[PDB]
Amino acid sequence: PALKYGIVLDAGSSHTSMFVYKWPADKENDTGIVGQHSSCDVQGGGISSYANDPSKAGQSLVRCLEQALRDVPRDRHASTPLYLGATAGMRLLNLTSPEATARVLEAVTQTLTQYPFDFRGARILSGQDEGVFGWVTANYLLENFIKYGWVGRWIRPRKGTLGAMDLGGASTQITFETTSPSEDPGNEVHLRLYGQHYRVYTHSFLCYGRDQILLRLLASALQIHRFHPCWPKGYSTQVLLQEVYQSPCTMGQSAIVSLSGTSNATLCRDLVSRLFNISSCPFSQCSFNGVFQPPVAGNFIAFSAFYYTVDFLTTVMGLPVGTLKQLEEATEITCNQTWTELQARVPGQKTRLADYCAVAMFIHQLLSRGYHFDERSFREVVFQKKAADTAVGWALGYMLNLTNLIPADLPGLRKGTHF
Ligand SMILES: Nc1nc2c(ncn2[C@@H]2O[C@H](COP(=O)(O)OP(=O)(O)NP(=O)(O)O)[C@@H](O)[C@H]2O)c(=O)[nH]1
Ligand SMILES: [Mg+2]
Repeated sequence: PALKYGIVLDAGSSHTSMFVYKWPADKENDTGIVGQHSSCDVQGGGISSYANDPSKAGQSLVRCLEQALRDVPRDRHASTPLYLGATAGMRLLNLTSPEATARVLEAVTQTLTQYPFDFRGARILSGQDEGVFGWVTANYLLENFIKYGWVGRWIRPRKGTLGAMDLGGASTQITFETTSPSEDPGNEVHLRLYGQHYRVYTHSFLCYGRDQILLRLLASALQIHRFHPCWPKGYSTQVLLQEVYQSPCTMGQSAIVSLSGTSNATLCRDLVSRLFNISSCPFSQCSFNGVFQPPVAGNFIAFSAFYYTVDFLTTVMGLPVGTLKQLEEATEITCNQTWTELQARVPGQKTRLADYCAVAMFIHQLLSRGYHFDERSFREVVFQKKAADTAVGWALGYMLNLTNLIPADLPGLRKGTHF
């Protein structure tokens, strides 16, 4: 059939990626119909890394945009919407300097507006937006919003949805369908998709993203130990304190200090447990830091750094992660490697290598102590980054919303036969 296109730039804290989506022009309202056509990863940091040089943020996008000009056929350029949405890197810069933030949005805007696409704006997503649009992505791709059954015999309970857990660079999101009463309006989400109501919980923990957790652990390690128990014995580095303390995430804790690893799983576990304040709950029950959260229920997909970390544990370390107990053993085993041990298991590039013990430990604690998974509910979590050929993230659901492609109700209401 005739095909339509749309483009999303996911301007995250640590990277920008460009996704081109495509769909049939006359069957564009079907769930699962939109899928990924192509993508491009911008080189270097995310747009917020250019706060002191905002025109470089715009120019960073140029190669991917040239690829978009080749990927979308010329005759459709002018009618292809293009959107940029930015996450916790831009949220954190907006705490630091609303002016620098606005100059970075202005530079990316000026670059984008001179391409021939229907450029529809650069915006900073709220934490709720980022969590919910990821849940829409996952569930749309896997066709969970289809009403299964036939007239006189609908499946009951209605088809379950898949919960979403996103471990980004600067924040982490959890979002799931719940039957529990809502006790905090900032967590409450009601969706009308294809004639049905989904009652959803969402929360974004700013500063609980992977790179921000590593910075807090580094600060905390320097304060309490003057060595890093999560780092492998024999690894060390020259740490620039200004970088540690400038983040809004750490500055609540002279120029260069040497820091070495000790391969101490038990002390690493204790350093990480300080990240989670479970000391009080103004609600009937909480995740952590006083945040309302109903009991986790149903299947979940854990993507982005959940996936990258688990893939290292399984593929590189050779260790199972099928139960929380296995995940915990995998983490101890990893944390107890010397730097020479660890490097010997990775023959290719070592960037990130010293950090897997800390991130795995954070992940095990986040799921068990923070979100209150147990062995029974954890069984229903899968680690994946792709569904039906499309990368899992908030970009697709953002696109679907802004291009108005998921209807609140089916046309003519399917003659009321779903009532
Ligand atoms: N181990 C590993 N980490 C990766 C890989 N690719 C990206 N990362 C890291 O994993 C974390 C998550 O990446 P990503 O989801 O792209 O983050 P983001 O969208 O830029 N951040 P945010 O959503 O918080 O604004 C970051 O700290 C990033 O650097 C990979 O292949 N392996
Ligand atoms: Mg992200």
